[PDB]
This record gives sequence, structure tokens and C-alpha cells, in this order.
Amino acid sequence: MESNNGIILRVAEANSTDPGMSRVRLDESSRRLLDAEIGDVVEIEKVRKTVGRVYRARPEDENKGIVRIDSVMRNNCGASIGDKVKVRKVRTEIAKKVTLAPIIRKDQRLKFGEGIEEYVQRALIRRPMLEQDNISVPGLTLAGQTGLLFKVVKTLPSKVPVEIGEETKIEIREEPASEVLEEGG
Repeated sequence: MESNNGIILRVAEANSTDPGMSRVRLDESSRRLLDAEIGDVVEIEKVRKTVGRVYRARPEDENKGIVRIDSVMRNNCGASIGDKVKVRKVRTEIAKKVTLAPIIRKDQRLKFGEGIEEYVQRALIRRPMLEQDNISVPGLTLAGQTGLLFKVVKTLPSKVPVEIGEETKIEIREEPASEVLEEGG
């Protein structure tokens, strides 16, 4: 009935900034082989599950089996360039409750508590969320810190790409990257 599936292709990326980790540029066949329409919701899964949206490849002929994403999107699952990831097309929904875990240590500057759940909702509001996903912060930092990224582990939706809204509920835990070392350096 629903017939919801995706395709396995090769992760793409270039030294250029190529900003936009939530946008997937694909060719007409990669988009139309299933149903993906302009600006539909696409999920990606190479090593782990990730979310994103469909875009048109500049070269509507080379993107017939490669997806160009930003470094963070590639870092979200744990894959390298040219690896093989599976992209499944889906739609978005309003997540009602999502929990995440900022990874830092003695260099943790992005923690406040009290209203932090709103601070996360405000920053991540109206955004696609997928448990076990990962996020990053603009070019900001302090001493020699490491990690300093958000690690989502629990969402209310069916583990499908959902969009956060001002009404969505959030949870921030106080457990940093203890016993946690995701591949990447």
C-alpha cells in the first residue's frame, strides 16, 4: 500500500563549502525513481539514520546515484566520501517530544538549564528531527574544546523525519560524551 522505500547511492562532497546539510541535490531519476518531488522530505542512512530534503542536482545527469551533502550530514551517520548510503523518501510531521545530548566536557559552554529546552526549541524550531541524528554549531568555540555538538537519542514520532515547532516538547540531559566516541578523527 504505502510502498515507501529508498535507493542506495554514493555520498558526495567537495572541498568547497557546499553549505546545506538538510538539502540533498539529486538528479531527475534519483528523485523520480520513487516519487520525491521538489522540496519533499528525504531520509538518509549509510551507517546510521539521518534526515534531509530533496533538491535538484546542478548536473541533472551525474546525480543519478550520488548525493552531495555537507560535512555535518556525512558526520551525522559516520560515513566517508564516496561511501554507499540509502536514501528513502518520506514526509514531515510535527514532533511532539524530542530529547538530545550536547557532547562536551570541561569545555562545555552550550549548557544553561532552566528554559534550555525552549532554547533548544527556539534554535531547532521548525526543523526536521530524527533520533540518533547529530547537529553542529556555527563557527563558534573557546579553548581547545572537542565534540561540542548535539546528539539526539529519543524522539516521539515514528523515528521518521519530523519538523519541530514552538509547541514540540524537548529534553536536554546532563550526560556529556562520557564513554561515547563516535567515529570521526
